[PDB]
Amino acid sequence: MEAYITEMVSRERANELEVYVYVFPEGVYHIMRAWQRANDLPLAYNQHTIMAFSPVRHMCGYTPMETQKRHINIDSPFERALLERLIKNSLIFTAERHLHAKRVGHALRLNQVQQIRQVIIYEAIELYVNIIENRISIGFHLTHQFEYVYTLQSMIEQGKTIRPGMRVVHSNGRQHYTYSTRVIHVRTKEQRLSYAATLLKPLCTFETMQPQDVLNVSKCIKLSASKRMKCTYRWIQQLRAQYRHLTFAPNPFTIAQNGYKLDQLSTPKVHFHRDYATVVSGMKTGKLYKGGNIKISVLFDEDFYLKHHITKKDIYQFIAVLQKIAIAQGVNMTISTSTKSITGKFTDDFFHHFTEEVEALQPIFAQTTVLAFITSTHLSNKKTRSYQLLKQYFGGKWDIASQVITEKTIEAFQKILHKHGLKNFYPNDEQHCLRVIDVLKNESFYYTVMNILLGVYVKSGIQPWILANTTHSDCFIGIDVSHENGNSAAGMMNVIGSQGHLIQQAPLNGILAGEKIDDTLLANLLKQMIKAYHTQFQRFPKHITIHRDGFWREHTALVEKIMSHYEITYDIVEIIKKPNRRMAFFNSVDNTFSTRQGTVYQRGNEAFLCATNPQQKVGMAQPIKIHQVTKTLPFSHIIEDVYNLSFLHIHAMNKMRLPATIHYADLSATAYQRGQVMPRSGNQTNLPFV
DNA sequence: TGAGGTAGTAGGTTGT
RNA sequence: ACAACCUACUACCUC
Ligand SMILES: [Mn+2]
Repeated sequence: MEAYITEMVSRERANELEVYVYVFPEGVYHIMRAWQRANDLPLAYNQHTIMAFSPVRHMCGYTPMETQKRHINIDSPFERALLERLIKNSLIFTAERHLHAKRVGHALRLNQVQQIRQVIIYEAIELYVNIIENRISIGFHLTHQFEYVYTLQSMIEQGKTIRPGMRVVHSNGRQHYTYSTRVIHVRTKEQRLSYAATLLKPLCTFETMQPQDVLNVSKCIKLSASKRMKCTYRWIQQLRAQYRHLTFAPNPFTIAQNGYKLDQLSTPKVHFHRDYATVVSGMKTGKLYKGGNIKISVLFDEDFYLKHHITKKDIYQFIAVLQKIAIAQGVNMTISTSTKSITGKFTDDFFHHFTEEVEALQPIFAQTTVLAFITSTHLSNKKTRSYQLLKQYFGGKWDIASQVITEKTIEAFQKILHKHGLKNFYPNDEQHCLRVIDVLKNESFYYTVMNILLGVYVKSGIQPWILANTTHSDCFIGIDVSHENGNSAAGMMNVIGSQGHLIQQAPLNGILAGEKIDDTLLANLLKQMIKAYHTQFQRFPKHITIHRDGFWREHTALVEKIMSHYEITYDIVEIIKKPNRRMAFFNSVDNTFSTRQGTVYQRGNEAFLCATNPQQKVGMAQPIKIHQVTKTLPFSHIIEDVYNLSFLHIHAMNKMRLPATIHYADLSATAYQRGQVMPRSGNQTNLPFV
C-alpha cells in the first residue's frame, strides 16, 4: 500500500551526461531536419545551436562555427531547455523505432484497443521532460484517440453525398490540421486549399457522432483507475526496457524514488448554528447561519402549458412547498403581487420578440428574486435563445437575480406524485404538504430542490454556512482570467474572514481591455478588498492569501509595494487545474490502485492535491497542482487552507473540486465574457451567478 | 438550465 | 519551431 506518481527520475545527472554541441553563425530548423533524415539520429536545436547524443557523420554541407563534445552548463536556461528537448526527442525516436508508435497530434499513437461501427479507438501517451535541481524527471500521461475507418472515397463509392460544411481532417504526422480523385476546396482560414479528396476524413468528435455509438464510446474511454495506471506503467516499462541514454531504478514510480513527501489533510467543520461535520448533515435538520426575508416573483409562459400539460396551480404549489421547506430552516419567502397585474403574457410570440417586450417588464420584477419557468426548447434554440437573452437583460441591465427551472424538473416532480396518487387539490393544506415533503425526502430529487433553494438563497443575499475553525490566513483573494476571441474577462473573489463570511464578488469590472490584468486594477482589487475587510471587521488583516488560476503573469513587485503600506504579509500561490499527472495508492495484497481524498505530495514548493472522491463509473480522480511562490508562511499551511476553502460551495450540496476563490472567479469570468452580470456595491453574500 | 464530477474533441496563449 | 498551460463545446455518470 504505497504512493505512486506517474513520473520517473534518472540516476544520472544533467552535468554527468556527454553531448555534442554545434554552433552556427528559426535558424537551424532545416539543418537539423536534414541531418536527422541523413543520419537517422536524434537531434535537437535552439536559436543558433544544435545538440546531439552521438557524433554526426554526413555533415550535409554548411559551416558550423564550433563543434564540441561537452557537458551541460546547468546555470543557463538555454542549455537546460536544449537538453530537455534532446531527451524528449530521443525517447520519441526510441518509441517509434523499437515500438510500433506514431507521432499523431501532440501525443504518441499506440496499438488499437477497440473498434465499434466505423469508429476506431486508439491509445495515446504523452511525455514531458524537466530538469529540477540537477536531476532529470520524466512525466507521462495516457489518453485515447478517435478515428473513422472510412475516408471520403469509400463514402462516395457507396453513393453518399458530402455537404460543403463538413468537418474535414487530414492525417499527416504531427501537423494534423482540420478543415475518384475529386478536387476538394477546404477552407482552413481565408484562402482556400485544394486536395485530391483522399486522406481527408470527417472528424470523430462527440458533436458529430450519432447515437448507439456515443453510449459505447463513452463506456470504453471511461475505464477504472487500476486499468488506467497499469496500462501506462506497462507501456512505460516496455519503453524503458530498450532505452540506453538514461537509467532508472527497478521501480522508479513510487514517490520515495522521486523527491515527494506525503501529507494527509482532514475534513473541516461547517457552522450553521453549531458545529457540523458535513454540509449534507447541516442542510438536513439544521438552521442557517444568516437567514432573512426574501420576496420572490414568478415568471411563466404559455408554451410551458400549451406544449406540456402543466398548469399554474402546479407551479404555485411547488413554490409553496419550497417556501415551507425554507421556513423549516429559518428563512421566509413571500410571493410578489406586481406580477398579478399582467396575466397571459410571455407567449411564444413574446419569445420571438423578447428584445422589444421587456422594457415595460422592469417595474413589476424589481427588488425581487425572479423565478423563471421557461421552456428548454425556447432556452436553447438559436431563434429563441431564451436563457441568454433573459440573463443578459435581467442580470446584465437591471441587476436582478433569477433562477431558471425547465420541464425535466417539473415532470420528474410530477411522476412520483402520480405514482402514489397524490395528484389533487393540495393548496394551503398542512397535512398534504407535510406528506409531500416526506415523500420528497425519500429520493434524489430532494437534492434538486435543495440546489434550487441554495441558488435562491445566494442570489438573495443569504449566507448559508461558514467554517467552524479560522484558517491560518485572515482573508483570501481569488483571480481568474479567460480569453475568448479578442477581448478577455477577469473574475475576482474577496473572501473576507478566516472562516468565510463575505463570499461576495469584487465590486469591480472584469472586462480587461488588454491581453492580461494590468497593475492599475491589481492595486484596486486588494485596496477595496482591505477596505471592505476593515468595514466588516473593524480590524486590519494580518495576512492575505492570493490564489491565481494558472500561472502568475503579473508583477510580484506591485503586491509587495502596495501591501507594505499597511504592513501585511501575503502569498502569490498558483493553482493548476490540469496537472497532466495521476496520483494513486497501490495495494500489494491484491493488485489494485485507489485514491484517497485530501492527499498531498510535496516537493520543494510544488504539491499535488487530491480534492475529490469520484466513483468507478465517473472515472479516476483528477489531481490539482499547487505552486507556492512566496516563502512567508510554512507551505503546509497554504495547502491546508486551499483544501479547507474548497468546502465553501454555498451554491450546491455537491463537493466542488477547486477552492471557492477560483471556482467562482471562473464563473464570474464567464458571466462577464457573455455579459450576464454587472458590478454591485454592498456588504453581504453576493453571488448573482451560480 | 438542480448541481457536481470526468474524458473525448477542437482552438488560443504567452514565452524563449 | 517548441514548451507550458488556459478556454469553449458535446458526452456519458452519480446525487
Ligand atoms: Mn444556479
